[PDB]
Amino acid sequence: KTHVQLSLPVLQVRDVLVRGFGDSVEEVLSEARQHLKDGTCGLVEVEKGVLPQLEQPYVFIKRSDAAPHGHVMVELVAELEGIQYGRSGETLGVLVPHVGEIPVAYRKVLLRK
Ligand SMILES: Cc1cc2ccccc2cc1O
Repeated sequence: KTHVQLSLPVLQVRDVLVRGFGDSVEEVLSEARQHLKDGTCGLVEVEKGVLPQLEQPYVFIKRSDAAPHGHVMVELVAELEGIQYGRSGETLGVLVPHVGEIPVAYRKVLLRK
């Protein structure tokens, strides 16, 4: 299937133990997809002061369309030193590894793989 319904744990940036997916745009998009597939991916909602507390390159989920079954359709866009790889809609948040941190909510998405 081109898309997958996921419920992502929403984490507070100060709880996150592993603050990115790796060291290159291609690596972080790769790792993000593997963590999504394995159910070990979290979401941090972007506010003032969040991104400087996480590691570049960043992996964003962005709204890909204007919401089947409660799930917003999203796709992955990476960012390194102010350059984005992909073009999409509004940021829903930044993806990070999940290693058992307690979430504040769950965000239902329909993810383009
Ligand atoms: C991102 C992503 C998620 C998946 C979930 C279930 C099965 C396959 C998947 C492949 C993917 O690239």
